Amino acid sequence: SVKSEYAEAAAVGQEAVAVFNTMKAAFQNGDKEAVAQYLARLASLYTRHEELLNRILEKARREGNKEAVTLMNEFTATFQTGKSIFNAMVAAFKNGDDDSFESYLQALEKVTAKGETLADQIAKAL
Ligand SMILES: O=C(O)CCc1ccccc1
Repeated sequence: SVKSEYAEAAAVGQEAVAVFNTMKAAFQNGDKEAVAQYLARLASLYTRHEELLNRILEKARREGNKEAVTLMNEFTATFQTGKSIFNAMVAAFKNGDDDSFESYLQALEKVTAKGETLADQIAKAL
């Protein structure tokens, strides 16, 4: 069901949260080799999450579930805000700019925290 597809998407999102916090610890400790690997792992988790969200939104549209489509249009827009901040973070790492990396990391944390009440609303709406 689309609802169980959203639970699968939610779990992939939680996996990225877990890997992100582990990446943050490694960054603070200066373990750049670990950070590089965690960033690759996160890039894969976001690409997976983004595609699953796209399938869920498309399915909601085909089902005519207007409220779920509204919420998923907002949530996918916000996901892209997080994604853009991720890609800038990756570039900051490549460039050795730890000041920008710290900035983009905190912003990504606050954008994600903000998007959580909506994430829970979608589960109920599908
Ligand atoms: O953290 C997010 O909100 C998603 C970030 C993301 C999404 C898709 C590709 C790269 C990063």
